[PDB]
Amino acid sequence: MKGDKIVIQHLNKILGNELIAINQYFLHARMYEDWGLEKLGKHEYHESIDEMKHADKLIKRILFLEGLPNLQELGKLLIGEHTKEMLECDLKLEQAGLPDLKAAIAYCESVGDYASRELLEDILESEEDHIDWLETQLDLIDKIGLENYLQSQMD
Amino acid sequence: MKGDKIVIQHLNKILGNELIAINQYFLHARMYEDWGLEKLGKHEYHESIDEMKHADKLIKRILFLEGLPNLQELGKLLIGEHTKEMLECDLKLEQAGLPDLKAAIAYCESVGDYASRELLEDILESEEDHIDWLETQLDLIDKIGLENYLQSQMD
Amino acid sequence: MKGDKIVIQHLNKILGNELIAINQYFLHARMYEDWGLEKLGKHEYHESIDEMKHADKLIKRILFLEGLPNLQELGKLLIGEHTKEMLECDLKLEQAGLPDLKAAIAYCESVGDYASRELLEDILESEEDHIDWLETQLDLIDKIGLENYLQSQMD
Amino acid sequence: MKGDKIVIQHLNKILGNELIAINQYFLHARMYEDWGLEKLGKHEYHESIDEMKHADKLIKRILFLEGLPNLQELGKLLIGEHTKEMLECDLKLEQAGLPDLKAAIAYCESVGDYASRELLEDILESEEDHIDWLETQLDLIDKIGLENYLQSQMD
Amino acid sequence: MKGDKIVIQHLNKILGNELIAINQYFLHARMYEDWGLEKLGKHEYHESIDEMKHADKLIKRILFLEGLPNLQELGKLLIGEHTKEMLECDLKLEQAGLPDLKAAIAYCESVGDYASRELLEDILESEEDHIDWLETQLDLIDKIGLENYLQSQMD
Amino acid sequence: MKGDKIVIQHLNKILGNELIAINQYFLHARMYEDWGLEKLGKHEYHESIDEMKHADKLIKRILFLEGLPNLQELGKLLIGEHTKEMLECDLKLEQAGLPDLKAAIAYCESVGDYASRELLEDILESEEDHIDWLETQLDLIDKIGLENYLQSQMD
Amino acid sequence: MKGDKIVIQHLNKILGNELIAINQYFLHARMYEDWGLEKLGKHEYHESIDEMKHADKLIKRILFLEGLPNLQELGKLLIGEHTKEMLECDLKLEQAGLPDLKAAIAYCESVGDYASRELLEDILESEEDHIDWLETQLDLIDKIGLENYLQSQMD
Ligand code: HEM
Ligand code: HEM
Ligand code: HEM
Ligand SMILES: [Fe+2]
Ligand SMILES: [Fe+2]
Ligand SMILES: [Fe+2]
Ligand SMILES: [Fe+2]
Ligand SMILES: [Fe+2]
Ligand SMILES: [Fe+2]
Ligand SMILES: [Fe+2]
Ligand SMILES: [Fe+2]
Ligand SMILES: [Fe+2]
Ligand SMILES: [Fe+2]
Ligand SMILES: [Fe+2]
Ligand SMILES: [Fe+2]
Ligand SMILES: [Fe+2]
Ligand SMILES: [Fe+2]
Ligand SMILES: [Fe+2]
Ligand SMILES: [Mg+2]
Ligand SMILES: [Mg+2]
Ligand SMILES: [Mg+2]
Ligand SMILES: [Mg+2]
Ligand SMILES: [Mg+2]
Ligand SMILES: [Mg+2]
Ligand SMILES: [Mg+2]
Ligand SMILES: [Mg+2]
Ligand SMILES: [Mg+2]
Repeated sequence: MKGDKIVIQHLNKILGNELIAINQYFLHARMYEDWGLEKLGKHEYHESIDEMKHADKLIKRILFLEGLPNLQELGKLLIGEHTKEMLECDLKLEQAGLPDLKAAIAYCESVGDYASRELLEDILESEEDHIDWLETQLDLIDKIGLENYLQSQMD
Repeated sequence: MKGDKIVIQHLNKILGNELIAINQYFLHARMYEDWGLEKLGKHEYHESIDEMKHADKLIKRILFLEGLPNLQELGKLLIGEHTKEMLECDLKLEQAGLPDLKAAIAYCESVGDYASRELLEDILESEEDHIDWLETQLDLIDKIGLENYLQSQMD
Repeated sequence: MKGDKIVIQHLNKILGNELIAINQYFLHARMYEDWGLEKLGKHEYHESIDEMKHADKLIKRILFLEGLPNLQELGKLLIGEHTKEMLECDLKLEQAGLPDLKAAIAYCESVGDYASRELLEDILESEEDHIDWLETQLDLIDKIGLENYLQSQMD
Repeated sequence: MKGDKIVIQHLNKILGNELIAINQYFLHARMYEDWGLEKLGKHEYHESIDEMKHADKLIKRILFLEGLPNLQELGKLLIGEHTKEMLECDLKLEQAGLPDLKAAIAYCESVGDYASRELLEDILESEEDHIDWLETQLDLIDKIGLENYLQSQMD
Repeated sequence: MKGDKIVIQHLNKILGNELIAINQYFLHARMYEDWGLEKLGKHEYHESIDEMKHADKLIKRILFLEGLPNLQELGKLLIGEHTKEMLECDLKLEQAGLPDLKAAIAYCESVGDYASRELLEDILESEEDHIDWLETQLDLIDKIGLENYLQSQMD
Repeated sequence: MKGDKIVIQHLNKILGNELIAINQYFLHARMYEDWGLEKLGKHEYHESIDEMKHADKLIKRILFLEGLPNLQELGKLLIGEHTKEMLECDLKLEQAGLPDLKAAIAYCESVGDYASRELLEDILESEEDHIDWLETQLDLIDKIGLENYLQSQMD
Repeated sequence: MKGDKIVIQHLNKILGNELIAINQYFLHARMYEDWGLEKLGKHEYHESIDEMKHADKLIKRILFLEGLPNLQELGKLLIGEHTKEMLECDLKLEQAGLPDLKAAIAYCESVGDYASRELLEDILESEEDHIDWLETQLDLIDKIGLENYLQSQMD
């Protein structure tokens, strides 16, 4: 079904952000795992798989609207070197993506592409959950201390 | 069956206390939950459903005694900002209420409303348990330390 | 994540509404239960837990948006003395509440707080169903008569 | 297998009636359920489904006989405003059809379409059961009074 | 609950379209099955049912909104003579109604009937799925040839 | 019980028809089976066991009516050499028999042998089904092509 | 454990190749599925999930050898517009990656990094299966024909 050209661009924009979140979280995930931070690793891993599913939904939607998904452009990944940093990189990421999503949702409303809007709304709801977990981890670190926090993430 | 007017005034009195407890603990529960303090949040949550059961019992008792339950008044809520403060507020709350319960059990005895006395006695035994747990946490905080005590409340 | 101050203000207001419903429906529930009107008390009981869930969702959303939930203020409960009056009071409360829900959804739209909009929409759809049942009963009372209606509610 | 032009003409006619029954009963079913008359609702709902299986039987027989089903035209639709009237309108229709079926069975006999006859015969027996139930409901209203009948159709 | 006259007017309009879908899909389904194309028949049969659930949702909304469902008027019916055309007539219908759903959701939003909106919203997502399947069948006919496509729809 | 002499002559008549069908379909079945046309062979096989059941019914009916079943005469067998021919032969066979069945049902009616009429009516309804399937295959052959139609009959 | 700088450069290179395939196979996969070619889509999907696992194995190896996995560089994706081209694009990828794996294995052998060589041999064996499958589908297309091949890929 022929979709809106500008709507397809927003979708590709959102898709671009997702592909980045995918590699960054996967790498981070395997890093925690490599440090012996199993709990932290398993959670970062799922965050990765979620982003993969977001990418999947977007791709399918774009194909349905008769557009061309763009998996060719990979933006700058924000890799960290230590836990507190990695958390803050994922946070910067998730945040930087909110303006694009709300701008995409707002555009779909304006052109009557309500299904795409519901799609982006779901993903959005999911992005706010990640942002929440992340903030919580950072607060937890300041509350119980890096040593205790990292001990809690082993196994 | 028409009950003693003063006994019902007492019941409504204690009822207002519980209603406060309900709100205070539910907010504290969602706050812990929100800070990622799983354990604390779960306990405070139950303490809350507990107070609801207490309120429920009094309501029924009042209704039976042919009085009018007062779910209209809600006293000051002692909301803490950080864990130790929140625990102290709940303890202070559970203690300011005991005198009233005892003054009520004492009264039922004086006018022979033995059944209402058994109701309060039960609510009472629970209250000394809510207080027991609370006092325990406060002492743990001083024995293992806040950071350690918080850490252990995470999962 | 810091949310819109006006959105949180809206949310907090709706929270007060729910808290009112909880108490009103709970009293009505125990009253029906107290008159031997099992069916009615059972339903009213559920309508009450429903409102408790609503309140819980708003609280959590408010906390996430980093605001202070208000379990403190409690509005005027509309208590009835007889079945028909009790149904009216509840319908009245559920209706004098919609304008606020809609004014809030509309607001979230204006500031792009789409996730809060979804929260409100859900409880909104639930509210129209509470209103449906209520109206359904009121009309029923006039179709089969009060005596028959009450009889039906006993068992 | 080419069948008699006139036999198919009857089949087509019978079919229009079913399509009418379908919509009419479907509307009464939702109306009943909208008023809170579960018992009446479910029955009208199933009767609606019954009429759907009837139409389905005809469409197939017609297609097989190499004719063109006319799902296009829909005749008058006796919609009622109250139970009593809705029950009567459903009985008028359920009767205004009998002749057609009876008339169609006689026709099939005269031209040797025995298979079409037995098929109609079946819808015919079923229709006499839609009528028995309807006439019974109306009589019941007399024997126990409207408000009583309704009270029975609630749950 | 009294709803907006214009919103109920849209709902009523949307409802007519579904009733058409129901009949057109049901006829095609029997035709397919009559020719021996089981797969095609089974799918049209399901799409026929889907449309019935759509119409049922509207009817309830309309009744709840205190309007009068119009099961009476039935729009024209795009009947096809062969698969290729039958598939096209069904795609046209699904597209000649998509705008209405879009036009209705926009209306509900402008007058605050958020509940009706989410209801149309769903039928809408579903209809984009009916359309995706139809477009796919047509494209498949191209890529593999009518004879192969039909051969694959047999068993 | 002594039956009508003409009714029995009819029964024996139709009986001879079935016996032919039995042989024709069994040979056609083993021929398909032999050509590796699994599906066709299986269907033709059942159509054959069917005709056996028909013959069985008539035999019993004749025996009851106190007549002598004639399994002695066997008419011309229409054996095809290739698929389409075989289908046409079976169709031609199933059609030359219908007039006789109808002429027999008609006769039973005239002499009041209603039970024998029900027997024929059933055999009749099956016959229009054997014809339905056969006509379907012939049309499929012309829609997807012989090679394609044969291919699909292999497994 | 510190690994050989060049072994790591090789590992990073293979990783880059895997990362390309992931996206190419995932886009091709959703494309087949968007066209209704379920068989093909499901296969490409799995081959894509395979590359993901491959990349995962390398990421881990690299982290263990204390190097920095590079998920930032993304080579040129070869995306086709129709099945045959898409199959040829993936085959080209696999082939263009074979030299690099063999080069890497050979280097690990020259510096005593046997565990890294073992890992690579495994991925190598997996890559020859993808190739065998791709070459086979292309041959299958020549033996039976695009129309038939595509039909076979439908379900
Ligand atoms: C007049 C005050 C209230 C009364 C009498 C009341 C009573 C109850 C009762 C008896 C239950 C059943 C619990 C069980 O035994 O499993 C319940 C459940 C619950 N209450 Fe309350 N409640 C009150 C206020 C509140 C408030 C203000 C909140 C939130 C701030 C709340 C939130 C809940 C929740 C979430 C549940 C669990 C519901 C579920 O089972 O899914 N309640 N309440
Ligand atoms: C236009 C108004 C119609 C409405 C509102 C309606 C509604 C429904 C609903 C809600 C169901 C049950 C769906 C499920 O749970 O699976 C149903 C089933 C069905 N409908 Fe309709 N329908 C309509 C018209 C028709 C017509 C005109 C036909 C035939 C031409 C038809 C034939 C059927 C059949 C065969 C079933 C399945 C029955 C069974 O499984 O026992 N419907 N319909
Ligand atoms: C174009 C980007 C990618 C897309 C669209 C994608 C999509 C997916 C999807 C749909 C799944 C299934 C999710 C589930 O049901 O659990 C999956 C699984 C997985 N992905 Fe990705 N993925 C991508 C990139 C990656 C990358 C870059 C890696 C690793 C560096 C990766 C590693 C994995 C793993 C390990 C699994 C699960 C494997 C298993 O099933 O055992 N993915 N991916
Ligand atoms: Fe995401
Ligand atoms: Fe995210
Ligand atoms: Fe510790
Ligand atoms: Fe208590
Ligand atoms: Fe307590
Ligand atoms: Fe509510
Ligand atoms: Fe409510
Ligand atoms: Fe009927
Ligand atoms: Fe009927
Ligand atoms: Fe629809
Ligand atoms: Fe549709
Ligand atoms: Fe036979
Ligand atoms: Fe036969
Ligand atoms: Fe690979
Ligand atoms: Fe590969
Ligand atoms: Mg939504
Ligand atoms: Mg926070
Ligand atoms: Mg009493
Ligand atoms: Mg035919
Ligand atoms: Mg008969
Ligand atoms: Mg109503
Ligand atoms: Mg398409
Ligand atoms: Mg004998
Ligand atoms: Mg290490």
